Amino acid sequence: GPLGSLRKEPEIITVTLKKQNGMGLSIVAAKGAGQDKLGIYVKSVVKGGAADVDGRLAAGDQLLSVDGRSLVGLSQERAAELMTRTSSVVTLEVAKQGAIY
Ligand SMILES: O=C1N=C(S)S[C@@H]1Cc1ccc(C(F)(F)F)cc1
Repeated sequence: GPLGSLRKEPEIITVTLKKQNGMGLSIVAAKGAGQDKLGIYVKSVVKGGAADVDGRLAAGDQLLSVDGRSLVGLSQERAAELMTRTSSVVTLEVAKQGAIY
C-alpha cells in the first residue's frame, strides 16, 4: 500500500522511537458490549516519550489499525499486545476527531 508523510486527515500514521524512552502514548478501545459502540481512540500523548515528543499525536484521533495488524476497526485486546512490544516504530491508522479543547 501507499503512505503519505504528514497531513491532518484520516490515514496511516507512523511514530518512530526518536529518543528511545518508549512511545509514551495513551489509547482506549471500546467493544460491542454494554454500549453499542465499538472503536479505538488516541486519548493523548503521555508528555514524556519518544513517540509523544516527535510524533505529537492529537487527543481524540480515532484509531483503526495497528503495527503488524491491519485491524481496520477492532478492540485493543488483540492489538495493544503487539503495539507494547514495538521497540522501534509503531505504524498505526487513525481518523482526526475531537481536540485537546
Ligand atoms: O505509553 C506506552 N508506550 C509504549 S512503548 S507501551 C505504553 C502503552 C501504549 C502503547 C501504544 C500506544 C499507541 F501507540 F498510541 F497506540 C499507546 C499506549
